[PDB]
Amino acid sequence: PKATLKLHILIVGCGMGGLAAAYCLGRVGHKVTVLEQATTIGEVGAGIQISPNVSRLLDRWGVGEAVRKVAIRPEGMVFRRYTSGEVVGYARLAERMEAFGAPYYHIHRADLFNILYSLAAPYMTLRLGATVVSVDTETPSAILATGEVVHGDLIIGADGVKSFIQRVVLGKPSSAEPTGDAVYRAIIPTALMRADPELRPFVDTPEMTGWMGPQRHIMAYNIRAEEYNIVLAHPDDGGSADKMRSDFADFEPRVQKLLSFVKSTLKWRLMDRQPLETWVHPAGRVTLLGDACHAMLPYRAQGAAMAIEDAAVLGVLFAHISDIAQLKPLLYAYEELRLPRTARTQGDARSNQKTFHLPDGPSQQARDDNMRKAAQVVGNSNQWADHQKNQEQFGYDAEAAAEQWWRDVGESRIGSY
Amino acid sequence: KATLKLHILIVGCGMGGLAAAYCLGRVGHKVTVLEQATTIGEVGAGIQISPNVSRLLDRWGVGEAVRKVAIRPEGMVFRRYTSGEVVGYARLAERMEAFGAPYYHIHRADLFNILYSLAAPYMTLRLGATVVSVDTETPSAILATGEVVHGDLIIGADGVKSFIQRVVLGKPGDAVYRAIIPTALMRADPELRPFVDTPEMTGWMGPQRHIMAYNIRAEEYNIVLAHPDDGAEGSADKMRSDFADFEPRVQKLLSFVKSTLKWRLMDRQPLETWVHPAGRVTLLGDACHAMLPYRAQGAAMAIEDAAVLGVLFAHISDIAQLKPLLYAYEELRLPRTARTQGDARSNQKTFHLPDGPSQQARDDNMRKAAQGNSNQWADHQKNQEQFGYDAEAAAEQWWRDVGESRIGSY
Ligand SMILES: Cc1cc2nc3c(=O)[nH]c(=O)nc-3n(C[C@H](O)[C@H](O)[C@H](O)COP(=O)(O)OP(=O)(O)OC[C@H]3O[C@@H](n4cnc5c(N)ncnc54)[C@H](O)[C@@H]3O)c2cc1C
Ligand SMILES: Cc1cc2nc3c(=O)[nH]c(=O)nc-3n(C[C@H](O)[C@H](O)[C@H](O)COP(=O)(O)OP(=O)(O)OC[C@H]3O[C@@H](n4cnc5c(N)ncnc54)[C@H](O)[C@@H]3O)c2cc1C
Ligand SMILES: [Cl-]
Ligand SMILES: [Cl-]
Repeated sequence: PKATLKLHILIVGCGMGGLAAAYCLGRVGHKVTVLEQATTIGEVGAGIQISPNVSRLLDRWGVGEAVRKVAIRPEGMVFRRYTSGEVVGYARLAERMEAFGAPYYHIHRADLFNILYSLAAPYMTLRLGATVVSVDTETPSAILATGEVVHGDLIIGADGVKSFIQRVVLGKPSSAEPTGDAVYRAIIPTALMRADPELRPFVDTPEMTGWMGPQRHIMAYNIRAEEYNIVLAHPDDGGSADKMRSDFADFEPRVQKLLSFVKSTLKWRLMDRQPLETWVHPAGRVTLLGDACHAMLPYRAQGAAMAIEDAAVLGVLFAHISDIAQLKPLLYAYEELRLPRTARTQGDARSNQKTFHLPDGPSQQARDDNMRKAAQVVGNSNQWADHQKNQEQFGYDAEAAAEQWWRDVGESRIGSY
Repeated sequence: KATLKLHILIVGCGMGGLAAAYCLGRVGHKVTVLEQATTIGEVGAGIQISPNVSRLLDRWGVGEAVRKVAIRPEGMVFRRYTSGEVVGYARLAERMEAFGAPYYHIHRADLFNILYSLAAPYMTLRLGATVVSVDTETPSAILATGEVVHGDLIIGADGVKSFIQRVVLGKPGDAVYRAIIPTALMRADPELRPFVDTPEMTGWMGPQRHIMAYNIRAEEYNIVLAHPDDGAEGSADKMRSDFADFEPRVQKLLSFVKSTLKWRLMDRQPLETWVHPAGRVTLLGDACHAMLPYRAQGAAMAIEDAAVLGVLFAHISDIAQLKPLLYAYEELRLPRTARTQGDARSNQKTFHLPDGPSQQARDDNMRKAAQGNSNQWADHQKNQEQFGYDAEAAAEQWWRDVGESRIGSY
């Protein structure tokens, strides 16, 4: 599976999107340069959830063992009432998720980044301290803040929620905007939890726990043997750990204990964007991936999934390029394959903002009832207990989708050019 | 309360008998229970009590007592025999409380005592009273001593080897080991402690055999091992030998068993009728729908049987209505119990598959919680049908729709 025509591909951004794109495109014969503005690389000190649609790909790419060594395999997702901790919903993870062909893991962002870096490294010329400030959309070329011109055949903006390349693609200022929500992000020692009989079960029976309250919710889960991840969503108004404790003072007693263990916290503002009208610059030499085109509320835990899926689709499509005339149509095929899914996913995250943050009242009572009975789509419910939603999200195979597309459509539409 | 107060003879003081005595007594009928044993009580074993049952116990005012002694399991977990690999999960806990009452694990004796407390003020219990013959016309039950006991109606709650069933009908390969082990021994082993600390119904499935196990009290873990009966206190040695191929955690659990009850399981096709044609004798519980215990609903069906009898017989005002009421009882109960017996049969097959295509397909169905060859308790429809059922509501619905005008015409 190699491309007849080898491109020089410029990837702006060395987050997880960038890494995965460098691996996926490099391994099919393309030359890859990654231009990163920061003078270091790595992920922040926090947990991430990786669903089967992602871990299917990690397994396929030969890093399943590394994932398995560091990551935690939760048994279930448990939703609880803020004041008491009363369980109002369960969605089975574990073998219920493995039925889609790979596990549902909880992992430290740094461990995941390091694993992706191990795949990308031989495929990418990484340039750090390289801030793209302009683009020649015709050639194309990426122009650094120093004035250095970097020539290639194609530019991928994997440059995140403050993407410059999004601005290039749309030909004007354009941004993800604040949502009115922020999170505190914290890791605490599992050792402190194991020492308390009420908190030990949260370590010894790994689950994704969600406490839902008026305008606020907490998600918490083990991410390494020594570390438990906590994320607290709350109204953004503009003693960091102190203000967090204060903001969640009405949550149940076990929550108060967990928060008493937090020494410090990242404050993080949550951005969101309406879906873009296009991911392709009209001249057909620049496109986007990851948060640069589908930044979403994190309440569906699929943003990195979508970035990595985006990369996997690019890899499959661009293994088939044999002529420069096919480049622009391939970018539109990428957009066609990815825009609807990512937009739906952004949508489900927005639905969960509402569901998770309901004030006490009729809606909240109905939500809790739906969650107890695991209501099926055949202030709403537990998406992860819905078999159809699970099939659509977690049963998806990015590589298979793009190959199916090539066979059915791409071959006859692009394949002769 | 009933306009016409009957004298009702109940043969058997197992759980069916007790529930019938309570349900019939409280609506005005006089009740005599004839039990052949000179004591009453239950065997040393666990039972699972589903929402269809615990809804009724709650309604009858013993919910707090039940809650005090019961364990509330989180889930039901099915595992492969060789490895212990989890191949299926069905959520219990709040998933089951969505049907209006909890799914409990409880010691048979604790449940029996609670039923006894309900029935006791309503019944005259006669122990050492073995019914050996019946006058189906009068009717009367005649004891082994020759004493004749008169009443208006006889209910056979006299178990799997019911004599009254033989009266009513007018004509003449699996076993389990049952054990309890101390939770202390499990708590002491880091591999086994989770089974105590996270209460589940665990089922290990293998060729021709399966094990079910669950906590029933603070100190006690219930274990039941189904296996081919080649045809009673059993040998714990033979049990261990029969399950020597099961996963190492199971070997540990069985190494803790000091003794075992050996118990033969009988499965019966549904009866053609539960009413003697003269309309003075009927059946309840294992006396009419003894099933393989693989669906954990035998006592549920007996208690439901009783609850429907109570509702129907609150309405009797004339002796002419008695026979039609027994047929109404049968009409309301026979199809559900037969379906239930059927689900237990289907589980025999599912649980006992040899390794092969079927077993692989079963495991796939169980992982994904297919909505047979799967985990019935993870199926929403089957759950609604079995556990969402309210015996008293069904019978009142029936009264409103049909019974008032149909039994009104006697
Ligand atoms: C609280 C929270 C929880 C989340 N939980 C989950 C979850 O459980 N599961 C999940 O799948 N996703 C999750 N996500 C989403 C996930 O974090 C992101 O979608 C993903 O990390 C985005 O990766 P990316 O590579 O597109 O962007 P980024 O990680 O933003 O990387 C972009 C990179 O581009 C560089 N760059 C920017 N501009 C320039 C420029 N002009 N020149 C050069 N380089 C530039 C940046 O410096 C950065 O290194 C979560 C997000 C949040 C905030
Ligand atoms: C291994 C196993 C596990 C089970 N697990 C479950 C479970 O999880 N959930 C569930 O709901 N059910 C379960 N069951 C089923 C349940 O135990 C039975 O369905 C129920 O106990 C039957 O009650 P009964 O009162 O109809 O009959 P029995 O309990 O058999 O009582 C009949 C009584 O009548 C007496 N008697 C008999 N003949 C006469 C006579 N001629 N005169 C007077 N008295 C007489 C007997 O001595 C006895 O006392 C299980 C059964 C088994 C074997
Ligand atoms: Cl996300
Ligand atoms: Cl049973």
